[PDB]
Amino acid sequence: HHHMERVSITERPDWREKAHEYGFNFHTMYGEPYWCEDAYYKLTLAQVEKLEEVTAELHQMCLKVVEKVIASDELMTKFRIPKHTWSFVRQSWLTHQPSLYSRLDLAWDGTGEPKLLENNADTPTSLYEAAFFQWIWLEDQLNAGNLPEGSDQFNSLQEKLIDRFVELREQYGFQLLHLTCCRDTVEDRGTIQYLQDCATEAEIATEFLYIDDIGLGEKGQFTDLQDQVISNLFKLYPWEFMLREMFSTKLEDAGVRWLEPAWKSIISNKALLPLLWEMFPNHPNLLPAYFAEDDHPQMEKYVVKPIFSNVSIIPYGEEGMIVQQFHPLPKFGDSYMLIGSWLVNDQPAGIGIREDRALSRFYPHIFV
Ligand SMILES: Nc1ncnc2c1ncn2[C@@H]1O[C@H](COP(=O)(O)OP(=O)(O)O)[C@@H](O)[C@H]1O
Ligand code: NI
Repeated sequence: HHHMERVSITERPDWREKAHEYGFNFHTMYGEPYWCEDAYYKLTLAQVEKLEEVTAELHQMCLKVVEKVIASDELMTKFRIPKHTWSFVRQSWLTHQPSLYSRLDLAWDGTGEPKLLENNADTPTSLYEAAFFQWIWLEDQLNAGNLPEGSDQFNSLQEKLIDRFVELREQYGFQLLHLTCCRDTVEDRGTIQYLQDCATEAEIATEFLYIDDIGLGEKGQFTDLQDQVISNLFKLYPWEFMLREMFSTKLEDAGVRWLEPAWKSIISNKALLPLLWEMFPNHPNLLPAYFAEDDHPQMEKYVVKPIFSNVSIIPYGEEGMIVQQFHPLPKFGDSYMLIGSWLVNDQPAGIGIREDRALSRFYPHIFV
């Protein structure tokens, strides 16, 4: 029993070439899901307003977590933030460094309350499909008459991303934005090029360069492929790796503003889950979660997750682990379904639906 349905649909005949034409590599890579459109998910307006409401509040609840964590060496330690980066992460929060985006993982089928599994607040995947590709899919399958006549979609990602980039340029001085990722990863997924086009629309000058193209200047500044100073850098590379990398002590004095900013390392951290539960006990959209090392109430079945990264249900031990009450994803046919609910800064911007056979695939949605 669900209050959303998975509706089979006839695939568009030229969607693979539409992807190729837009520079979208729809294949699975580095956690990016494989696009599918032999089906779509059908929601109601009520469900979407609910998702929006919950998404905006959960985001505010996450900012409260950061505020508390940043102010106690104890919590910065329980969050495994490397001590030699504490000043870098703290100053990033105390100077109010701006955020571009986040994606909440929400378990929900329309029944009961949506539950926060995790907040992908650093390098969330499936951006292109959610913002752009599934919107073209909607426009197309409407014109082909394969969707109900009043079909809409919970998706303002592109509009909000461009408006956020205008905000960054006009009020935070982001005139030139560098964009970067690891060579031989997701540069041809389409994410970097799509965000670059959004920044360009917002009249931001952009430059792409690979992680290994970044140079270390004489006074510690980071420099691009024209040996010029990098002031603002979008990265598709997680803080969990960067804060442990060889020249991470250079971060504090590099003179670079980052998207996502360093303080997002605290939100995009599984330790978020116990802190949310302690600060907001029995919140309707939270699950019981505790640090594994702590004396905590016993749970019938739960999930163990690392504080820096494989999830399992009850081999990992206690140290560096959180536990969270098990809450099964809704099953549609042979697959479990998960909602990915996007934020642009603090503004809910819509959802993408993902499926997997195991407790891999992205499906479009509509709402009526
Ligand atoms: N509390 C939970 N109850 C049931 N399933 C869960 C729970 N937490 C995570 N899962 C399952 O594990 C998968 C990965 O968990 P997640 O916290 O999203 O890790 P990752 O950061 O690797 O995506 C989720 O897609 C979901 O299928
Ligand atoms: Ni082509």
